[PDB]
Amino acid sequence: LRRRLKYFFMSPCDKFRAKGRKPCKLMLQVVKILVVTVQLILFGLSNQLAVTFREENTIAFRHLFLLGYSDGADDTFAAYTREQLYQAIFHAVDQYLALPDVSLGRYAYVRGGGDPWTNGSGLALCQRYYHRGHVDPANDTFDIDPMVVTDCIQVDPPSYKNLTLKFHKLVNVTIHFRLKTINLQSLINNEIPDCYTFSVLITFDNKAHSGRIPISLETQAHIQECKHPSVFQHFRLLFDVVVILTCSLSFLLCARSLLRGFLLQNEFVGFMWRQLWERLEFVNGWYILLVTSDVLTISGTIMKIGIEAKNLASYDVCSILLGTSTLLVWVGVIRYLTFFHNYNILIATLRVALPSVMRFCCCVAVIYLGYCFCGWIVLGPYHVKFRSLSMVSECLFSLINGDDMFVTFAAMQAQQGRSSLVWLFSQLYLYSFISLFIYMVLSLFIALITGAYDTIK
Amino acid sequence: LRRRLKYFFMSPCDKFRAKGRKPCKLMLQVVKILVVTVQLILFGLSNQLAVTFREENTIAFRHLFLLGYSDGADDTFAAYTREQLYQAIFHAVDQYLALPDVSLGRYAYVRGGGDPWTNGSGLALCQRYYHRGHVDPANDTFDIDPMVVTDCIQVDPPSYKNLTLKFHKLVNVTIHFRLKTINLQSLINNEIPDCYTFSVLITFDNKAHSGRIPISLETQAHIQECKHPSVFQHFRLLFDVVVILTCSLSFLLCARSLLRGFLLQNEFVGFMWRQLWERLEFVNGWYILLVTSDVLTISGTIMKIGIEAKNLASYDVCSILLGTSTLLVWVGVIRYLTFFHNYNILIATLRVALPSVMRFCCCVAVIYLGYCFCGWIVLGPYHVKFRSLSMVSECLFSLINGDDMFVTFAAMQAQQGRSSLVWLFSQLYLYSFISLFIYMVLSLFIALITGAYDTIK
Amino acid sequence: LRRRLKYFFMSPCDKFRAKGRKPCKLMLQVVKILVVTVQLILFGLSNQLAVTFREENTIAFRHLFLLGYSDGADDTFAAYTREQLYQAIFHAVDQYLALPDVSLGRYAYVRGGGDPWTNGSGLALCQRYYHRGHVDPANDTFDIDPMVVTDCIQVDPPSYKNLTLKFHKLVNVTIHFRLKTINLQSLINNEIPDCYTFSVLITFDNKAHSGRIPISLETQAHIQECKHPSVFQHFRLLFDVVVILTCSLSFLLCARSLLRGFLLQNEFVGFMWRQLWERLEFVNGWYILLVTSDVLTISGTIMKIGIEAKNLASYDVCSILLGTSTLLVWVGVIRYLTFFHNYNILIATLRVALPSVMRFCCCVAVIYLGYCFCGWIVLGPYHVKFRSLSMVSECLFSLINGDDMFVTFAAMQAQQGRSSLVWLFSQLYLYSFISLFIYMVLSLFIALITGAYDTIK
Amino acid sequence: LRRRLKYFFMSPCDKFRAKGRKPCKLMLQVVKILVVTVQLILFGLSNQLAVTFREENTIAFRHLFLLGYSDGADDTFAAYTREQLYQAIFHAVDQYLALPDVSLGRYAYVRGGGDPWTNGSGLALCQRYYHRGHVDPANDTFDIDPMVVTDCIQVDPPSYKNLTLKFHKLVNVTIHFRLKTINLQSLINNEIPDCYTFSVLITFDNKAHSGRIPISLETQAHIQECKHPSVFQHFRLLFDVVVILTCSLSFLLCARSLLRGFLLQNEFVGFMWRQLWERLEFVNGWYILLVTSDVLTISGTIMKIGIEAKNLASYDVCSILLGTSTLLVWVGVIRYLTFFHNYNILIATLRVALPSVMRFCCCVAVIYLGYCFCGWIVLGPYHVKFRSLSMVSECLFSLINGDDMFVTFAAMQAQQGRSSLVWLFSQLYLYSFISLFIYMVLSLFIALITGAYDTIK
Ligand SMILES: CCCCCCCC(=O)OC[C@H](COP(=O)(O)O[C@@H]1[C@H](O)[C@H](OP(=O)(O)O)[C@@H](O)[C@H](OP(=O)(O)O)[C@H]1O)OC(=O)CCCCCCC
Ligand SMILES: CN(C)S(=O)(=O)c1ccc(S(=O)(=O)N2C[C@](C)(C3CCN(c4ccc(Cl)cc4F)CC3)c3ccccc32)cc1
Ligand SMILES: CN(C)S(=O)(=O)c1ccc(S(=O)(=O)N2C[C@](C)(C3CCN(c4ccc(Cl)cc4F)CC3)c3ccccc32)cc1
Ligand SMILES: CN(C)S(=O)(=O)c1ccc(S(=O)(=O)N2C[C@](C)(C3CCN(c4ccc(Cl)cc4F)CC3)c3ccccc32)cc1
Ligand SMILES: CCCCCCCCCCCCCCCC
Ligand SMILES: CCCCCCCC
Ligand SMILES: CCCCCCCC
Ligand SMILES: CCCCCCCC
Ligand SMILES: CCCCCCCC
Ligand SMILES: CCCCC
Repeated sequence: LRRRLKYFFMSPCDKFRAKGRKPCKLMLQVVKILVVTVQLILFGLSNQLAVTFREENTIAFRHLFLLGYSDGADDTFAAYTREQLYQAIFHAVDQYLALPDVSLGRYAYVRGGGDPWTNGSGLALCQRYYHRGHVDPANDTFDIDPMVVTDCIQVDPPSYKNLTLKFHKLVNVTIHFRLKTINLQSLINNEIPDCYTFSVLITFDNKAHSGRIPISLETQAHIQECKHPSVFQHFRLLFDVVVILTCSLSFLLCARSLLRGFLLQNEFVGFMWRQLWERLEFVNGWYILLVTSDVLTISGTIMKIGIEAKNLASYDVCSILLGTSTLLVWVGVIRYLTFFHNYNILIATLRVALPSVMRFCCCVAVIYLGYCFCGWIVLGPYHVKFRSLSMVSECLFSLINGDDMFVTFAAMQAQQGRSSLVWLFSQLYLYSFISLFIYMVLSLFIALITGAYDTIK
Repeated sequence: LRRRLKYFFMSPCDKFRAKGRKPCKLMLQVVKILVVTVQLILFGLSNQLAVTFREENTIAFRHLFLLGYSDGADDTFAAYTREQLYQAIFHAVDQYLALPDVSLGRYAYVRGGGDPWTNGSGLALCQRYYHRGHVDPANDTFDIDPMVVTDCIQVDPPSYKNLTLKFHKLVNVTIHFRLKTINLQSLINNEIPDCYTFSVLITFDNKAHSGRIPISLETQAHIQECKHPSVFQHFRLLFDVVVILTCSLSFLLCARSLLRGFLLQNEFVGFMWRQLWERLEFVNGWYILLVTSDVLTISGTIMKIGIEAKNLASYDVCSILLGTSTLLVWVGVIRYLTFFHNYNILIATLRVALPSVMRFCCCVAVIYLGYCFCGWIVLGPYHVKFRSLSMVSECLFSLINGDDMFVTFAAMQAQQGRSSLVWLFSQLYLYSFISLFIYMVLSLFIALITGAYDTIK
Repeated sequence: LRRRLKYFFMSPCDKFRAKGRKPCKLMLQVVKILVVTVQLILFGLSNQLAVTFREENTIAFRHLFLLGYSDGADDTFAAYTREQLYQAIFHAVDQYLALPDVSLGRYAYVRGGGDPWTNGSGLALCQRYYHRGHVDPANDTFDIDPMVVTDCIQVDPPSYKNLTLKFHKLVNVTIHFRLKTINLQSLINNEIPDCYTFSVLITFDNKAHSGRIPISLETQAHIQECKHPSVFQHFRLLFDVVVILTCSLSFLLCARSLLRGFLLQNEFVGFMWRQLWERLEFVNGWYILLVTSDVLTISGTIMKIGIEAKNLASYDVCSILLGTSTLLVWVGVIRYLTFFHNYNILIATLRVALPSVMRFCCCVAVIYLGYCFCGWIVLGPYHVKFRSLSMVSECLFSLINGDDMFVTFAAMQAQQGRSSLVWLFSQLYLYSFISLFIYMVLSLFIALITGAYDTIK
Repeated sequence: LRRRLKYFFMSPCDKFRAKGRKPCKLMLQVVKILVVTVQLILFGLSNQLAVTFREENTIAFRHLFLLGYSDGADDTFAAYTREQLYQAIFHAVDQYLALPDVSLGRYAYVRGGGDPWTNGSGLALCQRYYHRGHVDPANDTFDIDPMVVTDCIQVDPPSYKNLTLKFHKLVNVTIHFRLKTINLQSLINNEIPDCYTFSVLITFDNKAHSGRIPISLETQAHIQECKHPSVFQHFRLLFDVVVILTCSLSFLLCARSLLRGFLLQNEFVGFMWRQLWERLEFVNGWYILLVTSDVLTISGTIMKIGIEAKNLASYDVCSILLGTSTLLVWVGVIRYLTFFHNYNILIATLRVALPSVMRFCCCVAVIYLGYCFCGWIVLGPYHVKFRSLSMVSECLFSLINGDDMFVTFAAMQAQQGRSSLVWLFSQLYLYSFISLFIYMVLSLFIALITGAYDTIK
């Protein structure tokens, strides 16, 4: 029994010496690294083609439909006079009607199909305003029924010029239309082009009632298989099957090893009773990682095959699955470096250090969250880097690492004249956070890890 | 007596075991964290609405009244010819007169009400120049009486075109006017809109007499309750009361604990005399922090209620109070981690290290201040990052942390041709500061903290 | 024998004391540092002249031939309407035909000389499109033969206006032409000007078929000697010969030393057998470095002479050879600091630490590569810093060093609305990578080096 | 003798206890810190006024005389066609002639006064070209006499339109003129305005002969006292005298202390002989620093008085003297913290560590310089951050500190297509430099300092 456990815990070379066992699993891991990385790279081509088609079409739409638009102006693009707003709206509608004659792309119109379009209508131009909107700042008076009324004008693809905006109670103006196009660039990857429908929404937003109306354009892309396409004189499937077989064999071997470990546990524990933390010692966490990676790889490969067959179109989910599986496959080879101490410094140190690090983070996290909430709410209206909670966390994390510090300070220098109290608070907030976290918290965080290393050294 | 002191210093779990005491204060702290964070987030909505209204109106005013203005040009926007300046002034006045017909916002005019406006006047266009201003660079001569004379033209809302600027002795030109508007976006937060008055000042500044006249626009916003408003078919107050009650109960419990500690002190010291630094051992600093946080939270909640009732308008002060109270409430929960050593590394290390750190900072601060003053005065005229003392401190602090270094060096590369001696001095200054502070000062600063940790380790 | 080995391992001062040997090699190294650095600086003048000529001519071509081009617009310069594309093409051809009258440079035309130009033709205007290109997005249909057909129009330097683009199946449009000019600025370096031929390619790229056609201009420069030039009344060669002689003498002395060491080895090993890692102890690695540097310097000097004689034009290869040789020559002087322990801390520490560092990197590299591949494929379509594998490695390496962190986070904030799953994955990816590598991997990497120093301390 | 030496080395408090000595020098140092800092701040006002006048006038000149100039375009502003160049030249001359009618500043013309102006001429328009310039790229031929001929046209302030540029052999075109103005803003500081003469040089540079001619404007400012000015109804001098007296008293006390120390040395050494590194122990380096600071302060104060009296105009030298003296005065107070060990950690550590640090830097410097030269010459033509040696040193120093790393990598990504070999070399260069210096050199540099601290700890 003692000899059996010893052999169970021996290294692949020692196991080969003791029983001549061929290290099949190691060769499988090397082959898996190769094939999974290749498959990820090959999938990247189709992924990139889809993403590029979407983004480039959207940029072209911005240049076609937004009057006076230039690259890099998305965040500030806005209208400031009634004349500017009317011109922008009419320019968008006119360009929609002129598209077949001016555009470099080839687009088809879409009519009807439910709200906001009536049957036969390609473009919907809608204004939304308050039901009752009497506003009299001269008398410091107003009478509002804030229920929103929508008024929509329908334009058929080849009377909207009579649009009259109710500026004083206007909530917003929207233009909705759909365009069909074909992603021909797929031919360069030896793939059949897909049929895209772009749903285009142009928003003139007046919700702030501030005299400035921002203008934006957004698109939603829907992918379909085209109807009986034809490519003249048009292997991924075999490689996908090879990946699936390699991952399945690895999964079966890992499951066999895990079952063997479970049986050896049961045996040893039963013997020890007749003569939980110690039970989780026959469990090889590396093999749990390997089976997880195999499951992820197989799921991603199935999804990739489905997308290639045009049954699915979820490029992002497939890419995440395959990328995570590739990372885990690369990481999993470290198991075979754990037997040699000279190569196991990182994992040994991590195993020793993680408990104390988690206990330390328990106390650090409340301070971090307090700072996050305070910054988000107090400074967010004034500081571009504090607009949302996740943005605040990114800014604070970068500050801890010494990044983007002066610009963070400088963003507040504009408020020194306007809001002096806010500026002073921001000084105290930033200086105290940086000092406490860089010089005290991070110091001890690193000291715990280096002390663990000194222990395992 | 010894048993009583021991119990006084026992942990909540130990106190429960010894007397069955229910840990009411801990549950109160958890509830306070939840409710105070929620209240801060809820206040953030109104705060953001107010700040956004102000900023967006100001941006719209810049686009409406400044001829040829574009976003991002505020720091360099200026006139360079007499024709440009006249056109800018007349454009601003004409736009003020045309506002009801062109603006996307709804504004009302304000007349009279003291200087600089006469009764019935909406806009004041004033030029300020020297009383006597004979300037003759051809003969290297001048005769100046630098007393400032103001000449103001009054424009009523719907002869200023005859303005004649005295360019050679002109000090500046200002345009003052006020506009009234209503912040309707508040309806989205189920709040009654407020009435805003924007005081708008446009400055054409010639104080440098350098041939370049910068142009700027600034606004001051004053908030009022509107006169008998009406919102059709229009709980925060209950939640505020809940926060106040929770904080009041916590305050009373903390005051009771502090009184008990004071009595136990008095007893022990009296006994020790019959048989200051040691006296400050029954004082629970965590409870001082808790009572401070409770006072801040109650004050901020009262201010928030007042603002909601429209008796107050100090959003910034309220936001600072509530944000600081939220941070302190989050921090104060660390008290309950202090009993367990494995979770108390940060606080134990800080308690051991702070005295030596303060002694070290005593010596470091004089060097830091010397560098601050030298940089501010010598380099400030030439370097964008050294314009003011606070900006100099921000730049030096960021340099110590390794941030924004190359751009700091590169800002001076332009002067290498013009002012070579200044460039050389800047090289010496920056290199010496960075070397001394990053490699010597900060090293020992961190070494003190890690040595304290080694002590408490 | 023992005395002979001792002397072999003695320092230059000790060898001088023992035998009066004059330290010729040390003086040679000092002289080499001086002369090699001077030669590199002198070569830099010609290198800079060539590079500047190429880049400035290319910038001028962009301003001359690209309609509406401005500096800094290269990455976004594009056409969006048929009218814009036609205007850009015709503007380029018209400017080519007008060049002798408008350009500030002096250019000569090149005719014929093979494809894509026919004999006598200076400019080739070619459009490439699919052989059969029926595209019908209205019916979700298409019939494509993706074989590319090229149609070229030839323009002689002083009917292209009849160009009809097949927009629906257009692959791209290219304009090719060559221009000859003379790099006169070489006169300032007392050199004979060379004759440059610039091959200019303007691309209007429609491979994405996205409605946006990017426009780019590229140049290839070919340098020739001009035919019987004449500079009125027009030493580098002697200095090059001096460098060659110094390096040759150093090489011969180092080869002599290496032979002596090899003989001493052979002797000692033969004696030890009658009475491999120990064999690599008579090998002076510093002298291997010195001979490598001498070979590189001689090769670079020969190349430099050839370029000066106008037999060669490979400035980049010569610059790399001479720069690397200069770096190695500067480094090689450290050999003489190795005898004194107080000056040998760096090399002693490196010698002790390198093996453990390499073993540690063995395990770190698989994790790094996994992250590289995952980021490149999953995030590359969405993140400007993840476009290519080398770019991904640069971004991750910079993140490990705490650089450019917040902007890396912020590039993904745009996708939070569009692609929420990708944004969440990017959050997990970046946070996990930064935490693991900055706080755990780099910590132990530094700890190995400092422990080696503690050993040799 | 032993008692006398002991007293000589006692602290100020101990000396007061032993002899009742009043610590006059300490109070003098505090007073000096106050007064010197105040004087520096007060001088900053005049310094800022002068610098601002110069810079603002130059910006106005750029906007007035450069056709189509915009802020931020200085580095790329250039002409590309003959028509553009002619228009720019004629616009500059026309604006010079129209200045009295259009400019917002008040300027007087300057005539004659030597080259390049003839008597009575205000503006010189000069073109420089080769004496003989036959250039024939069609035949790959040229005949050049590179002697430069200058042809100058003189314009009197209120035939230059007949200018004919020799484009094929043109070296450059320059416009020279001088303008007089008065710095009136000095009145705000209660100072008499000075008379400025701006010498303005506009350069159209064709030295590259590349088809792109950069255009630049530069100014030289000369300050004079105006002739019998007059300011109606117009103390720094007393404060300057106070600073001088304080510094003189401090200097005398320090000289007395140094003489006493020298006498005590002489005595002790003579006694030790009858019964050099040890000799430099009675020398108080703090007092050498104090006397140096006093000399600098007195020199700067005298210069400041001279500038106020308008005998001098060297603002930069005065500012450097006063700023350095302020920094040294702040630093010198640390002497009184050296007696208490708890406050002397920094100085004790520095004294222990400096010798080993210097020995380490001896070896590091050759590697650093090798990298500097290699980068400057190989990468400088391709990389904006490697243009000059000082720029290269700034970039490498910033990289060592982890700053601006990704942008340094990204600047080379453009050359990956064009110059692949240079891109590969840049990869090797940057990666090797960063790894070696951040992880190995800086590690040991910090380790030496922390080990010294451990010694004095
Ligand atoms: C009785 C259980 C059910 C039947 C099991 C039958 C055998 C089976 O399944 O695998 C055997 C090996 C396993 O290969 P592999 O898993 O690498 O081999 C095992 C591991 O080396 C394990 O150590 P760790 O890796 O550290 O856990 C060790 O303890 C086992 O010793 P032991 O055998 O004495 O218990 C080995 O058998 O793999 C093949 O021989 C490939 C077969 C396919 C080749 C062609 C593919 C196209
Ligand atoms: C090591 N130094 C930096 S430190 O200064 O010592 C230190 C130590 C610990 C803590 S922490 O415990 O507060 N915490 C905070 C944080 C930065 C989080 C990690 C989760 N993120 C997250 C993002 C998106 C989503 Cl959707 C959900 C999330 F949860 C948000 C950031 C982090 C990273 C790694 C280890 C601990 C911690 C702070 C500072
Ligand atoms: C730890 N390293 C950085 S260090 O290099 O070791 C080191 C150590 C100590 C000192 S310091 O004692 O001079 N001092 C300087 C400073 C950066 C101040 C803090 C107050 N700020 C402030 C801002 C606005 C207002 Cl209205 C008022 C103010 F007062 C201005 C900056 C700081 C922060 C934390 C601890 C000490 C110090 C320098 C470097
Ligand atoms: C020390 N820290 C940063 S660390 O976090 O501890 C750590 C330690 C080791 C590794 S690593 O072993 O993966 N590796 C990764 C890398 C950053 C490479 C070096 C080669 N480059 C390369 C570039 C172009 C070409 Cl054409 C070919 C190439 F090969 C790409 C980057 C590196 C540099 C130095 C030592 C080791 C390593 C990672 C992190
Ligand atoms: C040994 C550790 C891993 C080092 C490899 C990291 C990636 C290196 C960059 C990729 C090579 C250049 C390919 C061209 C990219 C366009
Ligand atoms: C991923 C590691 C799981 C096992 C813990 C470490 C022991 C080899
Ligand atoms: C905020 C902490 C106050 C008490 C000092 C630390 C002892 C638990
Ligand atoms: C470049 C160093 C080669 C020799 C190894 C170090 C021993 C002096
Ligand atoms: C500037 C310090 C000079 C004296 C050396 C340190 C001993 C107090
Ligand atoms: C094994 C599950 C596959 C889902 C795509």
